Amino acid sequence: LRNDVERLQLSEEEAKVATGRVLSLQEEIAKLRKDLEQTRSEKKSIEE
Amino acid sequence: LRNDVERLQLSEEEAKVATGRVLSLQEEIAKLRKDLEQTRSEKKSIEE
Repeated sequence: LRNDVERLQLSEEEAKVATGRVLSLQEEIAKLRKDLEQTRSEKKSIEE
Repeated sequence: LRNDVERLQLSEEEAKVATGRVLSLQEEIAKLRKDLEQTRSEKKSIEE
């Protein structure tokens, strides 16, 4: 049981790290989405 | 020790969920970057 506890703590550390990276990449995705929408609007306006 | 194992196994499940999420977010980052690049190129060509 102690060995299992140690291994799973070693796992939870990576759990927290991965959660933080997920949050960061989600924010980056949101920023990229707004940038893409703005570029699409510019392209459309140039079209008209 | 059993309580610790159960809690840390839940955290390990969170680790797996975060790994899947980070992979999906990386894929969406690539997709957004590609869409932005093509939209920029199209708008530049239309403007020219």
